[PDB]
Amino acid sequence: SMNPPPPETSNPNKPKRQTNQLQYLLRVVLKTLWKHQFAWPFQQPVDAVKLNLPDYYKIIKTPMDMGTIKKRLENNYYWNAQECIQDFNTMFTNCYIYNKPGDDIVLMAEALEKLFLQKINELPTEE
Ligand SMILES: CCN1C(=O)c2cccc3c(S(=O)(=O)N4CCCC4)ccc1c23
Repeated sequence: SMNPPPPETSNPNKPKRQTNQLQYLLRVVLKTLWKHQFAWPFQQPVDAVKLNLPDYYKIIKTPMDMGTIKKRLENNYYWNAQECIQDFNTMFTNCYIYNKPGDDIVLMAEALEKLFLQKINELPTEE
């Protein structure tokens, strides 16, 4: 039983920008989701060894999680808000792929995804 290396949070050869929207994605969007009662399963990479989900990384090949997202934001990893929104989308999609409608974890993800969409419906203007 082996977890893979977690996604990178720094990369010196990737272009980065400090954007008004990206600051909002950390200050408001991430930080708010993080405090939700259903946030905890998503706050770190899936440890398939601890959770005894040995088939997880047999199935999920582009893992993502809010802890990785938060580190990427704090580390100025992204060029634009769409890159970071894509990571959120990968996180939710992975959960929907591995699990089935009605599972507790899927109900948690559905609730978080709706809050996430509410929060990104309106982003600060790329002044
Ligand atoms: C979001 C990533 N991710 C999955 O795809 C997934 C599948 C089955 C269980 C779990 C757990 S758990 O065991 O702590 N759990 C919390 C609620 C249900 C059970 C935490 C995080 C998980 C899973």
